[PDB]
Amino acid sequence: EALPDFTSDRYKDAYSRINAIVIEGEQEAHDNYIAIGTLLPDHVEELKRLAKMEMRHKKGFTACGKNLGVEADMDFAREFFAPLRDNFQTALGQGKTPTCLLIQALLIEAFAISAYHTYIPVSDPFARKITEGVVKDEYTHLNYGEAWLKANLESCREELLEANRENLPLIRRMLDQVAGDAAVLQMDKEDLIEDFLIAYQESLTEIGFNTREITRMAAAAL
Ligand SMILES: [Fe+3]
Ligand SMILES: [Fe+3]
Repeated sequence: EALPDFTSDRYKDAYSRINAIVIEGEQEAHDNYIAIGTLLPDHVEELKRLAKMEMRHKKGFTACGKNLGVEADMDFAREFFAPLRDNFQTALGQGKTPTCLLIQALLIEAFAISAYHTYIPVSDPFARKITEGVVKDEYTHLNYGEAWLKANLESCREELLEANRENLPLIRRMLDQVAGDAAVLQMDKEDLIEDFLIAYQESLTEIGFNTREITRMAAAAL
């Protein structure tokens, strides 16, 4: 729990990768909400609003890197998201709204929430304020996904179980891949996992899944 030395070569190196992941994630989130507008034309003005929030998030996190004198490793970041991005693209192409929403509005928003929650107490004063701004918006995004999936659950149960089976392991893999750099940032991987699972389980509960269903799903991470 002691704060890192934000000025060290060790810290900056780790930050170059973690910062890039966040910046790429925010851009992809923008792109994803806009793409979901093609599937839900009647939601376009709300999705545009969510997409605009993501660009604000991206600008803020970009400024966090600049503030520490770090250059973001964007190639690393693009590779990091590729497996999940490919799955989102595949679902979009097939018109699989429930899967697109599970990927972006549940899994990724829960991952971000957990990351940002865990980062705040060990963040530098500039980044801390930016990150504290963003976490409220994550709940808005989660709530948007939750509401649509809740309203449509009975037509998409099976697809959501499939989407979870395929994509939850990818979040696990991402956590495994980021954990070393996150530890340099004084973030405990066990905190990241706990917060992610709590957020995701709470979203599934809101949508209408029962305890047994959620347990069977969280297990897919296997
Ligand atoms: Fe965001
Ligand atoms: Fe978001």
